[PDB]
Amino acid sequence: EDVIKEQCARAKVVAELWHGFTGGAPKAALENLVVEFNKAQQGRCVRAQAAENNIALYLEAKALLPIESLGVKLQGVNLTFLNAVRFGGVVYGVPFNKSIQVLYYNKDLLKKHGVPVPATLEEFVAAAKKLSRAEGGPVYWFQPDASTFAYFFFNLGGSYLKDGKLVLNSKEAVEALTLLQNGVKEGWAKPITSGAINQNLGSGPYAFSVDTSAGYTAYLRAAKFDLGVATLPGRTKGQPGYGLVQGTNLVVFRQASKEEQAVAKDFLEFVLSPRAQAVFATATGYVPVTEGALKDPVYQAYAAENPDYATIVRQSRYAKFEPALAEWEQIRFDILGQAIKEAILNKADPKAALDRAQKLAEDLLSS
Repeated sequence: EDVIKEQCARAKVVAELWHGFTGGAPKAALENLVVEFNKAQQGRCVRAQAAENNIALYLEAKALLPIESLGVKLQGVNLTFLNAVRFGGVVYGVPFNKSIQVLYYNKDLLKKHGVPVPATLEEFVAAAKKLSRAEGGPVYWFQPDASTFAYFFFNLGGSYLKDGKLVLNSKEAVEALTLLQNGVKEGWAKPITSGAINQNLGSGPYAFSVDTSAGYTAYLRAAKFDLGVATLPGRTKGQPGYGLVQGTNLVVFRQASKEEQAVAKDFLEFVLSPRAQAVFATATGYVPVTEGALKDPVYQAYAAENPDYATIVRQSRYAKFEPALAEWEQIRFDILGQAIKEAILNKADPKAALDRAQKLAEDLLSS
């Protein structure tokens, strides 16, 4: 970083790239890339700066440059990972896959009672019931939050937008939240209200959670049992269910010069190269965003030794993004997340809770 400093003082063309990385291995692994690139490019540097907010907020101004207009070729990119940085058909950022929803499970407890890993939503609910009765407590653990909702919503056929408008109270939403509530009422679903699911392990019998791929090593550390990772149960049986994918992006403000744009283009192409993607992913547990990364021997070798990581990557292909609206962080936490809490912990009627949520969301979005 002080190495990025040395490199940008000496340089005459400086391109500013804005990212949403906080700290830890991800920020380190990005800086690493900046350093490597700068060392190949004497006279011009990249400066990686942490952005304050998300891409919908910056795009409401039109504060960002279109990636492809810098001259960046996005062939080899898995296009499904651009869903959230695509606005009116134009790509405004190069994404990173911070996490994928996966099925964490207890291998020893499923074996103990002869229960196959569920491949469908209906086999999952049946497995939850059977193992709950067997162990005398609810074995499907869940945070009552928009992330757990998303999994059930997406795999009962739900979509957040209908003809461009946000709908929190569709029949798919009611059906999802009703499924979770009945899980609690029937003794198979355990709400986790204090700390991460992995911070609650050991308090009683656990069989499964749907939770972020980012929690992998924390699930490993806390599991006093053989930990499994599988793809998400879906409605039909020959493919994984949809999982929430969440993103950190790299973007560039529309002010930058031609010279700066040539540097940013070379940098973003570097970041998208197979070995850059493979080194970043192996260093961080992130999922690469290119098809080329998956054929890079550094990815291939890491995947070969880390079958739980190969499973996280297989899930990544069956990914949905949350809506790309400036207000979405607020709706997800203060409005949708509240209706979910209300239905799950205070026995609110699922329909009446999501109807109140819709009204509050329509109110916030029309201001």
